[PDB]
Amino acid sequence: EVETFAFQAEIAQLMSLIINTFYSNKEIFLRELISNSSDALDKIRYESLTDPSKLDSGKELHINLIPNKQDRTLTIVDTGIGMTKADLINNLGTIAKSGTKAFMEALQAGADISMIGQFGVGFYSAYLVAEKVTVITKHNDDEQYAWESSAGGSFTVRTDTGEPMGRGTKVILHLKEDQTEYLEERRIKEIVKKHSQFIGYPITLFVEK
Ligand SMILES: CC[C@H](CO)NC(=S)N[C@@H]1C[C@@H]2CC[C@H]1C2
Repeated sequence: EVETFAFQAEIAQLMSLIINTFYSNKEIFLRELISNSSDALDKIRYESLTDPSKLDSGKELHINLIPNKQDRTLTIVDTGIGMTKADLINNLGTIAKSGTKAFMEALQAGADISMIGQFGVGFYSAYLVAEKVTVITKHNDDEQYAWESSAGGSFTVRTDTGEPMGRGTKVILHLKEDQTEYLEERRIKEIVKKHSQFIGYPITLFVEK
């Protein structure tokens, strides 16, 4: 059972800008998604200090980068707090409306797309390189869900039937045809060293066989 929702008008406007604007510094998407993973890991770690049972769904706190040349997908896995069903459909987009609005006013004032993280909407920079984004997430208080959007003004949410995650978020980027450089090992290493050298959790690059 799949439910289809419409993006909030400001978010759909931002996504259309991100895909259609000519902007060559696309590598900032990985910094934004790693920063998102670091924030999610900070939250579950903070919550576990007063309730250690929140780590029953997994003690390890890490970020995994998994490129797949065959599927042309770059996957970013974290064992953070995860996202509930209300997070995917309503609450996180509601928090993002103001940041989205301010980001586009800035872009009209000559600001750069690379400053998307300062407005707390850095996730949508994934569409700089991805034609479709699939998000598998599991929160301690909810079931495992699958969020997906190829932009165009709509996204889908469904209960995920695949492999159980325990807890965390998996961001699967279905890369555009001309953005396969982010499946290269040495390219991912350069981006992580340049943008994410100060993340307080282990970032592991999965080398393909
Ligand atoms: C980067 C912050 C921004 C705030 O809205 N996005 C987050 S934290 N999550 C989003 C909600 C849906 C599930 C993943 C995306 C789409």
